[PDB]
Amino acid sequence: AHKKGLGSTRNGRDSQAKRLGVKRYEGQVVRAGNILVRQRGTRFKPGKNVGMGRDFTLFALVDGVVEFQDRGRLGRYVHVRPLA
RNA sequence: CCGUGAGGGAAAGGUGAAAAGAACCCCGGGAGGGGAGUGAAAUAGAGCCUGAAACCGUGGGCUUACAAGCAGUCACGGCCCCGCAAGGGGUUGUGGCGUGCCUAUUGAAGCAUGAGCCGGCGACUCACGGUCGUGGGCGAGCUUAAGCCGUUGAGGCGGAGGCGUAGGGAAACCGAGUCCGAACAGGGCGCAAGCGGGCCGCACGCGGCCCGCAAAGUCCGCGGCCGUGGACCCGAAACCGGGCGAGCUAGCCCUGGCCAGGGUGAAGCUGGGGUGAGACCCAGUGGAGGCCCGAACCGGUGGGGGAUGCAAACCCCUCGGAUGAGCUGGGGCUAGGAGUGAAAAGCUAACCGAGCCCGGAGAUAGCUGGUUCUCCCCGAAAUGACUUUAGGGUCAGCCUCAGGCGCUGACUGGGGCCUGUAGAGCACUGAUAGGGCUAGGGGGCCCACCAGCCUACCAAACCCUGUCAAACUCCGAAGGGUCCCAGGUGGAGCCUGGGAGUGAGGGCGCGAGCGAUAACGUCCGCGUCCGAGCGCGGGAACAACCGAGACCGCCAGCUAAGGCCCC
RNA sequence: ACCCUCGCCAAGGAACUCUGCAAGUUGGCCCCGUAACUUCGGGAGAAGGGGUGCUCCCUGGGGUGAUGAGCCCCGGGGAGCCGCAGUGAACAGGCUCUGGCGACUGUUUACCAAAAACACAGCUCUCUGCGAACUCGUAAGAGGAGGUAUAGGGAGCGACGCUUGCCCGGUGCCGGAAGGUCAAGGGGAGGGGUGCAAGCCCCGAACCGAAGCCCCGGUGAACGGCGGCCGUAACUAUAACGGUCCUAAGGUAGCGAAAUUCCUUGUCGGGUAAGUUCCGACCUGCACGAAAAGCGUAACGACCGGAGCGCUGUCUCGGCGAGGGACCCGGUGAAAUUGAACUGGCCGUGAAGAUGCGGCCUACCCGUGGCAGGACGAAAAGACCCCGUGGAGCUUUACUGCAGC
RNA sequence: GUGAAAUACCACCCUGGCGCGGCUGGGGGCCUAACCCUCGGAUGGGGGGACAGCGCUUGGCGGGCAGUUUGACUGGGGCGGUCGCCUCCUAAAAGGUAACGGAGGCGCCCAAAGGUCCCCUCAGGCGGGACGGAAAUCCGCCGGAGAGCGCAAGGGUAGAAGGGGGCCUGACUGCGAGGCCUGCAAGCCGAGCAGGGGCGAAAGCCGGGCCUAGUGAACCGGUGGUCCCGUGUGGAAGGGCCAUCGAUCAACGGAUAAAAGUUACCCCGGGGAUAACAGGCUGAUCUCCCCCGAGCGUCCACAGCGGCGGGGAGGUUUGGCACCUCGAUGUCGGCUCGUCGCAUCCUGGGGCUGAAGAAGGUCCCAAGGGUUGGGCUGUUCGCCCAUUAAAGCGGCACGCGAGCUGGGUUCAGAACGUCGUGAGACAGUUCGGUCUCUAUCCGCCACGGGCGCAGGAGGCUUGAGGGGGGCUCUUCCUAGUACGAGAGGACCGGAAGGGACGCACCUCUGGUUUCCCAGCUGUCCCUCCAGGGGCAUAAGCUGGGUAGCCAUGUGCGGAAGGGAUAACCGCUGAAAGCAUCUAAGCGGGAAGCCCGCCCCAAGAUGAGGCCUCCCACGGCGUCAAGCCGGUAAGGACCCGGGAAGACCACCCGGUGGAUGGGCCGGGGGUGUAAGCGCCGCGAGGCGUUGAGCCGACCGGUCCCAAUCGUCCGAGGUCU
RNA sequence: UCCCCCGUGCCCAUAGCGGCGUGGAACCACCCGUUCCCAUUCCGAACACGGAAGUGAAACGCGCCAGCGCCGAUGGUACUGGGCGGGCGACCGCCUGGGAGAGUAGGUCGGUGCGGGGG
Ligand SMILES: [Mg+2]
Ligand SMILES: [Mg+2]
Ligand SMILES: [Mg+2]
Ligand SMILES: [Mg+2]
Ligand SMILES: [Mg+2]
Ligand SMILES: [Mg+2]
Ligand SMILES: [Mg+2]
Ligand SMILES: [Mg+2]
Ligand SMILES: [Mg+2]
Ligand SMILES: [Mg+2]
Ligand SMILES: [Mg+2]
Ligand SMILES: [Mg+2]
Ligand SMILES: [Mg+2]
Ligand SMILES: [Mg+2]
Ligand SMILES: [Mg+2]
Ligand SMILES: [Mg+2]
Ligand SMILES: [Mg+2]
Ligand SMILES: [Mg+2]
Ligand SMILES: [Mg+2]
Ligand SMILES: [Mg+2]
Ligand SMILES: [Mg+2]
Ligand SMILES: [Mg+2]
Ligand SMILES: [Mg+2]
Ligand SMILES: [Mg+2]
Ligand SMILES: [Mg+2]
Ligand SMILES: [Mg+2]
Ligand SMILES: [Mg+2]
Ligand SMILES: [Mg+2]
Ligand SMILES: [Mg+2]
Ligand SMILES: [Mg+2]
Ligand SMILES: [Mg+2]
Ligand SMILES: [Mg+2]
Ligand SMILES: [Mg+2]
Ligand SMILES: [Mg+2]
Ligand SMILES: [Mg+2]
Ligand SMILES: [Mg+2]
Ligand SMILES: [Mg+2]
Ligand SMILES: [Mg+2]
Ligand SMILES: [Mg+2]
Ligand SMILES: [Mg+2]
Ligand SMILES: [Mg+2]
Ligand SMILES: [Mg+2]
Ligand SMILES: [Mg+2]
Ligand SMILES: [Mg+2]
Ligand SMILES: [Mg+2]
Ligand SMILES: [Mg+2]
Ligand SMILES: [Mg+2]
Ligand SMILES: [Mg+2]
Ligand SMILES: [Mg+2]
Ligand SMILES: [Mg+2]
Ligand SMILES: [Mg+2]
Ligand SMILES: [Mg+2]
Ligand SMILES: [Mg+2]
Ligand SMILES: [Mg+2]
Ligand SMILES: [Mg+2]
Ligand SMILES: [Mg+2]
Ligand SMILES: [Mg+2]
Ligand SMILES: [Mg+2]
Ligand SMILES: [Mg+2]
Ligand SMILES: [Mg+2]
Ligand SMILES: [Mg+2]
Ligand SMILES: [Mg+2]
Ligand SMILES: [Mg+2]
Ligand SMILES: [Mg+2]
Ligand SMILES: [Mg+2]
Ligand SMILES: [Mg+2]
Ligand SMILES: [Mg+2]
Ligand SMILES: [Mg+2]
Ligand SMILES: [Mg+2]
Ligand SMILES: [Mg+2]
Ligand SMILES: [Mg+2]
Ligand SMILES: [Mg+2]
Ligand SMILES: [Mg+2]
Ligand SMILES: [Mg+2]
Ligand SMILES: [Mg+2]
Ligand SMILES: [Mg+2]
Ligand SMILES: [Mg+2]
Ligand SMILES: [Mg+2]
Ligand SMILES: [Mg+2]
Ligand SMILES: [Mg+2]
Ligand SMILES: [Mg+2]
Ligand SMILES: [Mg+2]
Ligand SMILES: [Mg+2]
Ligand SMILES: [Mg+2]
Ligand SMILES: [Mg+2]
Ligand SMILES: [Mg+2]
Ligand SMILES: [Mg+2]
Ligand SMILES: [Mg+2]
Ligand SMILES: [Mg+2]
Ligand SMILES: [Mg+2]
Ligand SMILES: [Mg+2]
Ligand SMILES: [Mg+2]
Ligand SMILES: [Mg+2]
Ligand SMILES: [Mg+2]
Ligand SMILES: [Mg+2]
Ligand SMILES: [Mg+2]
Ligand SMILES: [Mg+2]
Ligand SMILES: [Mg+2]
Ligand SMILES: [Mg+2]
Ligand SMILES: [Mg+2]
Ligand SMILES: [Mg+2]
Ligand SMILES: [Mg+2]
Ligand SMILES: [Mg+2]
Ligand SMILES: [Mg+2]
Ligand SMILES: [Mg+2]
Ligand SMILES: [Mg+2]
Ligand SMILES: [Mg+2]
Ligand SMILES: [Mg+2]
Ligand SMILES: [Mg+2]
Ligand SMILES: [Mg+2]
Ligand SMILES: [Mg+2]
Ligand SMILES: [Mg+2]
Ligand SMILES: [Mg+2]
Repeated sequence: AHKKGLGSTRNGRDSQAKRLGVKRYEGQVVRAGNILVRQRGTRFKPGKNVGMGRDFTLFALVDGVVEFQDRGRLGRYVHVRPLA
């Protein structure tokens, strides 16, 4: 029988997964309120017809379609062009 | 029958209508038989109706001493037996193929569990509630309970009462509304039920009778599941109550008995010495003692033997005590958290860390085991979250059934983005070898403070050449995710409800961790098989490797993997 | 064959083995003669020897008679005889030296432990003033005890000898009229509910209210604690000597690799040809120590160790003999176990150890006496281990109660 | 003047103390009459005495007792660690994703670090700069973000979320379309409407904070409001609703308001879901060999060695894993009995040597056979003693407990040290402690029975194929010679002895010999003396002792010899005009291999061979047995026996006979019988006398017994 | 329509940085002042106001260059959906789709709408 004293650790704790990311991709029809993106920082700037919540939480406020737009060094966006 | 006792507690029924129960003869000591006789029957002949199976025999048919096996099965052949025949029955000589049943498991022929064999007993029920479903009755309603009257396998009556017809509010309360609110803002519960439709009074009107069974419910029957009950059956170690036990053992009380023979020779006495008397020294006597040796007796030291024993503690040899804290008969007392204990938790009626019996009692058992007829359709799980949870559970995932919805499913084509792995690359964060240049610092020529000069040492920052990274990224695929439009009629999908089981997984491939890039290792990810395909072919044999999804039959055909010299 | 119980054995003589386990040796009686040590009783059966039959002769005591003979009972001296052998058979200690542990005789785990365990005389502490304390019991009552401090109860140690240090901080026990806190109850400033009111109901601050704990002193043959760390003497080492502290204080004597020593077969010495044991020492005591006593001690022990002598079948190393079985016949006639069996070897393979798969090898059918490697042989639903929100016994400054005070 | 502060006088009061008095409490003392105890029985006398006892109630102490609690995870369990939340990675470019994987944080804080309006832009690099480090604050360029943002990390960010200033409190109330996330309930984003506000000219923005941790369901209660309910009525008490409070319920989905240990005195239910043994897988560790050649070896890498490092094999170590076995796979050491491997301790062959010889070293070939006795410890192992040719290393469930032992270890007792308050405990010690007559199958050793072997018999045989056995030392002669300065000291060949072992044997030596002989004791008996018998073991004791069986005793054995080979050494010889053992062909060469030697053996169904015997159909089916009863050669049965033997078998006899028993002779053992005579008082001693008795052995002799008989068994299938 | 300038957006480096031109007629800026609205942590620097002598110096606008920055092929690899194989293993190969990053050739000192003033 050999079980010499067994060492120990500690750094064995992690955090809960937050399921962040883009929740609605361009072309998708969305009602007002539908929280499109749900990032942490400003990865995606609020576009026309879009609203930013406490946590930069992007959400549409107009019943229409979705669509992004890369402005280069101006940061990406995500406006919901109205179903006109 | 068992136990001292409380108490436990069996087994065992059948001649025949009628004893008519077998006179008598024969073998025999008898038993038992053979005749005779009774009877419808005696293989109804006496523990006798019927009398199965295991088991034991006698006779016959086939067949066996060079073969080897989960005992069979498929194929021919021989012998025997039926029938006219075709055909069939029994046996088994060769050949081919073949890893018991149950259980439990990731996995069993398994050298894991259970079973000697046969027969008989042996486990998912019942009551009342609940929830679905279903066969009926009546339905803006339905229905009685106790009890009464009747029957004597006759039903009636009985509206107390219960559900249902209004939802809301914590409530007062209001009401198709209501609750929060100041609010005709909002919002949470709520409601908004006709008719597929024959007929027909026979208004150019459908009334409304009718209808499914609803608006819509109830009642009764049946079935599934749930709750409370022992709630599928068997099983604890234990807990508690009332009793029975000291004829075993422990301790004390009373009253009686037993201890061959020897050995040793305490104190005392007496005598002789002794001295001034004494002490004291000698003998002698004496007969003390948890004294000695050793039978009885009481012990149980070592060894052997015994080990389904002579024996549930024995036998043999050898040992301890043996006038003592000794041994022993009879009569008595103390007992279950109690007694007793020269103290081992010993002993308390052959298992005492808490006696035995009966009772609570069918204790509880998230554990183990077992769970009995046939066929047909579908068919899992071994994951996640939480759990005094981790071999148990609740919800979800996956299975199934009923009803509803009807192209929405998996998969695929075309669009649009979402992303930072592979790879690569240093621009960031760090790591990097050498070289250049160059703050310093050893230190060096030193004209000595004013700098200075040199240095195959140390050495920043910075540039050049070479690289490194899961927690680096200037960059970045393949793919993957999702939405839209299209294909796609599948034991596809979606919605509502009834029944689950599963929450130990395993091997292989690939992508990571751990490990020591060891493990038939371990932990996740996708996939796939096994599981449940220990069904079939290949791989010598072999759950998961290659082939391939077994409804049944065929003395037909083409193939798969793998093969094509013989086996 | 083998097993039991018994007999003998050449040469050796413990080389056997955990161990002289077993067996043998020795064994009665008489006479010589016996060591250390000692509590002067012992150790004494210490050891170590010698004698032991029978015949004849002589002779002394006693008991009974009678003082005599007989008959009994103890002796003393002489000669001689025969065996391998004279307690001629049976009953019948092997001895010694040295340690440990208990004093001694004794008691105990009925059925694996007889002991260094219990007990024990003796020592100390403590309670009890007698309706004693304590024990049983609800109570009455009873034991204590028809006892009374030279008694009882409880506790530890355990003859005897020399002794039994240091620390009272904490726990316990004894004593304690300062103080802290604390129950019922008392007391009621003040406040409340209702009544038209008198009222009737309540709440409630000061303050007064027991043991208890805290506190203060004592107490060790009360529970207990006695670790360390620095400095220091004519090499070196050591430290009589000083200092230090979270605690209260830091091991006095005596013992010591011990029933205690991890390192360890410590290191010296002894005994042996050779010694992890043993004996005597040293002291680095992992982790002795004074009454859960320290250190000794004659005597005692079916206790445990180590050595010698003796003698052996223990062994080298077996042999033969005997009897009771085993074997065969007649009689009688069990058992655990058992899925069924038509039950072989090797390499493999397989849930990792197959008579049963594969390939090969071997192999006529059926018994009888033997052996014990396999049938993961039998027996017992592993006593170890883990699991179960299983169970019991026991402990305490775990919780919560209760008796008792 | 001193002091912090001033004193004559005047007061209001405070501190503490003493008196006399109300309020409330304590503790004594005396009394007797309740209660208690006592006196030769007492309506009474003593003693205690309102205490004690006893009732109700307060608080206390309280393992003496009772009921219980003492978590989970976990590469077994325990010990250690951990348990909720946040960041990054692992995570395989959506989301999610595990491990006792890798690395860090949280259990707060801010009234300004909040709302809004208006301004401002950093860090560093290089210059130049009073104290000024290498960053204080300045000035000038250059600098898109590397600074800053309360704290971890990440994301984000100057077109501000950063830095400053002004008013402010939206860190609102009533709501809340629509979503993210999700088992449950929780978490999260939030436009928009209403009420009443803040800042801005206005557009507008404000329902805390750049963002992601800073947290806790329910239950039970507290405090404000509510006016909702309030037990006949009214009011109250008490609830409800709204708001808010008390959680290291941190084991962080939270069992009770309330909880630790121990068991070797232990018990049940389960598990090979899970540890200890053995096996299995693996091979880090272990053992072994190989590659490289620093560098040692006077010189020289490789005689012998081998730095740093590298590649392997084995599966005997210590482990890892947790795969069969927990309705049981007995565990260390010894004994017994073997058997295998070779990585060889000895012995046999051989290469190189830093090999003169002798003795070594090293490597290659080679297990055929060997591989000692003791002291110590339970030991394995080791250390010693004395030897040896050597005192090999491993495997077989660390071989072997239905084979033995039980000394070590693991049950109950007891003690030491030590840990614990304790009960108890300790890979610490110490003494003690029940290891189960029966073998069914396989396997193994032996012995039979049946049938077969294609006529039946009685003999003798061949040997396919098995088994046994294989050892080694010393001395002498070659020759004190080759070799060697010397000391020492061989090969090859040839002898004689040993040791262990094996088979057989009993002449000898030495055992045993259970009644062969003698001697002896006690007792009972026959028959009194004498002479005898039983018993004192299953021999009473003692001394002897044939046959048989035996070792300590005796004789033999290992071979010799032939053949093929290992390493190794060559001949001839190309490819490659040389060289080369190789490619073709040929040799030499081991205790090893084959055969030789001893033993078994034709169930060698492949059933063999040789010699000799007896042979016929006689009655009867499918006409050579497919058939019956006598037969034949022969064979059993039965009997007498046996150095044969458990039984069976095998061998020898059976009256034509020496088989056993007896009798006779001889061996052989006892060691002078009885009786009688002589001497002695007697025990005894002479003599007759090597007498008597007398198993098995070597033989004679029909005296007794193997009387007499019976039953099987050919008639022999095919070209 | 066409050049120049002034405001504004889009594209977000081939849209810039840095050198070298040049421009003021107009617009713009610098300036002249700062009594007044308004100001600075202190400065009219910056905001702000009233102006108009001088100027293009600054700043800005518009050209020029490739050196830094940036952009960046084509080929060929890497890697990889899917399919099929090899090695004891560490790993690796063929088929079929997709297909980088670096590197090289080379590209660039912008393009462009709406409204104003002016030739
Ligand atoms: Mg917001
Ligand atoms: Mg009885
Ligand atoms: Mg008749
Ligand atoms: Mg009948
Ligand atoms: Mg009848
Ligand atoms: Mg019958
Ligand atoms: Mg054959
Ligand atoms: Mg045959
Ligand atoms: Mg099972
Ligand atoms: Mg399963
Ligand atoms: Mg089996
Ligand atoms: Mg089985
Ligand atoms: Mg089981
Ligand atoms: Mg079963
Ligand atoms: Mg049955
Ligand atoms: Mg049955
Ligand atoms: Mg019902
Ligand atoms: Mg039951
Ligand atoms: Mg009772
Ligand atoms: Mg009694
Ligand atoms: Mg005595
Ligand atoms: Mg008597
Ligand atoms: Mg005995
Ligand atoms: Mg015995
Ligand atoms: Mg015995
Ligand atoms: Mg036995
Ligand atoms: Mg005695
Ligand atoms: Mg009891
Ligand atoms: Mg009872
Ligand atoms: Mg008692
Ligand atoms: Mg006793
Ligand atoms: Mg007791
Ligand atoms: Mg008993
Ligand atoms: Mg109990
Ligand atoms: Mg009950
Ligand atoms: Mg039960
Ligand atoms: Mg049950
Ligand atoms: Mg359950
Ligand atoms: Mg199906
Ligand atoms: Mg359907
Ligand atoms: Mg479609
Ligand atoms: Mg698509
Ligand atoms: Mg990479
Ligand atoms: Mg389906
Ligand atoms: Mg699981
Ligand atoms: Mg698992
Ligand atoms: Mg699991
Ligand atoms: Mg696995
Ligand atoms: Mg693996
Ligand atoms: Mg499947
Ligand atoms: Mg399969
Ligand atoms: Mg199978
Ligand atoms: Mg196959
Ligand atoms: Mg099918
Ligand atoms: Mg074909
Ligand atoms: Mg002898
Ligand atoms: Mg002798
Ligand atoms: Mg010895
Ligand atoms: Mg020995
Ligand atoms: Mg003895
Ligand atoms: Mg005599
Ligand atoms: Mg007399
Ligand atoms: Mg005697
Ligand atoms: Mg004696
Ligand atoms: Mg004796
Ligand atoms: Mg004693
Ligand atoms: Mg004694
Ligand atoms: Mg006993
Ligand atoms: Mg004793
Ligand atoms: Mg005993
Ligand atoms: Mg009382
Ligand atoms: Mg009395
Ligand atoms: Mg004591
Ligand atoms: Mg003793
Ligand atoms: Mg095998
Ligand atoms: Mg088979
Ligand atoms: Mg047999
Ligand atoms: Mg046996
Ligand atoms: Mg066995
Ligand atoms: Mg009186
Ligand atoms: Mg009185
Ligand atoms: Mg009185
Ligand atoms: Mg009183
Ligand atoms: Mg208790
Ligand atoms: Mg992801
Ligand atoms: Mg992915
Ligand atoms: Mg939700
Ligand atoms: Mg009221
Ligand atoms: Mg192994
Ligand atoms: Mg079993
Ligand atoms: Mg070799
Ligand atoms: Mg030589
Ligand atoms: Mg065995
Ligand atoms: Mg033992
Ligand atoms: Mg023993
Ligand atoms: Mg003993
Ligand atoms: Mg042969
Ligand atoms: Mg053969
Ligand atoms: Mg002889
Ligand atoms: Mg002899
Ligand atoms: Mg002799
Ligand atoms: Mg007699
Ligand atoms: Mg003889
Ligand atoms: Mg040549
Ligand atoms: Mg040759
Ligand atoms: Mg030759
Ligand atoms: Mg044969
Ligand atoms: Mg033959
Ligand atoms: Mg023949
Ligand atoms: Mg004869
Ligand atoms: Mg004769
Ligand atoms: Mg003679
Ligand atoms: Mg003779």
